Amino acid sequence: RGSFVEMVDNLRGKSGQGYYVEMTVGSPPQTLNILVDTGSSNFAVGAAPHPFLHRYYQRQLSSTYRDLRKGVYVPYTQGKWEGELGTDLVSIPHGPNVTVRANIAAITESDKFFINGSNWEGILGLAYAEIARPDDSLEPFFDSLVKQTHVPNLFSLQLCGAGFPLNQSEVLASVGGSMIIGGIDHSLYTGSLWYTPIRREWYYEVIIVRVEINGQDLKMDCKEYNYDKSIVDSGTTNLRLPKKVFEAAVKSIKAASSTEKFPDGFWLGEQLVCWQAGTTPWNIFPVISLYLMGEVTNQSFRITILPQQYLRPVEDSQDDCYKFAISQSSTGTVMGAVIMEGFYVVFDRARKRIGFAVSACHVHDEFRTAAVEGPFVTLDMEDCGYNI
Ligand SMILES: CN1C(N)=N[C@](C)(c2cc(NC(=O)c3ccc(F)cn3)ccc2F)CS1(=O)=O
Repeated sequence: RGSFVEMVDNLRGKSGQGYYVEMTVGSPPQTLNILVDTGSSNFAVGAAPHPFLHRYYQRQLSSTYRDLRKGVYVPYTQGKWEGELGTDLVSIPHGPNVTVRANIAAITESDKFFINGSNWEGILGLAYAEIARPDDSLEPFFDSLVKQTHVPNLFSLQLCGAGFPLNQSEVLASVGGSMIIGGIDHSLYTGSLWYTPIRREWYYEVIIVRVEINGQDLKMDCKEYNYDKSIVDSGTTNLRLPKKVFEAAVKSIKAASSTEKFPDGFWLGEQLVCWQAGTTPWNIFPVISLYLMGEVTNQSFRITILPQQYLRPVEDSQDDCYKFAISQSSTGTVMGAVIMEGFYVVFDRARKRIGFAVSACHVHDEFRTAAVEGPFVTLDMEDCGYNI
């Protein structure tokens, strides 16, 4: 049974541009669409006109706005934002029926931060205070929500990829998934939930202990899979792998799919590949299994994804086109939105663990499905974690 009907289907979006939830800020409430981001810890909202924003937070119109008299500059590789810190009353209309006083970074200037046509105006960083900007004294939203209300210290995400391109109108009219705040909705997954420990509370850090491509062991020292960390990040599109792991994985995926040759640009995630309508040869592409440390000593479990997760549908014609959604990283493994689309993911902060189950909305075919299976006996799993 599904016990969180009020929160089911409260997300919209897609892997290319992000999944967002409606929120309100200020008095009277100002509605904004906000990116759900498990890879950052600031609640940061557009607060000044921008060519890609149709609306923004207007602090002068909120009677409950409190100015913290402090600026913040946040540069990323992917862009940058500058803002002004304050607090205000915040609600999630399709969430728990509560209003909390939370920190808000009011974005006044930005570079390559906002995405044209994404339909979101801010980011909800759901990770821990350690990585909050400017520092860990800026309490993240979820910490405020738990402290001020009786909402349990857990949230869960079901990101739903359509399996085909959605145009501007369809992506606005379509349900993109669910963010269950304070619980688990059992209608969103099939099979069992398997849990991996949160290694440390900063990002949602986990430990990968084995990687297979179509059941063939990638056979690298497991420290390589987590060099320099492995995280679960709804604010990244792709599955991102450390350089050496990416090189080994692409070699293995090319070998498994060798009956068709794809240009170098496809494997670089830059160029699309197209097939005649309905003829995508899913079967030539391998499944990918990531084994994660279990909660029991010397036990692991695996999550298996299909090419329907790691090939991202894009518009070209009536052809079915895709981009390869696995890419190289110099900051560790990132299990991004395309991986999360295969699973219902439970961020059980209270028990310092992350749960995975097969998603009721994952894209598959009649021959293969995504999977979450276990247990497997795995020794010296702590050695897979990277230090320094
Ligand atoms: C990886 N990153 C992350 N998790 N959060 C940040 C806040 C971020 C995320 C986005 N996310 C996105 O734009 C996005 C796009 C498609 C998706 F499926 C998910 N997220 C945009 C700006 C930004 F600063 C910083 S980042 O280092 O870039």
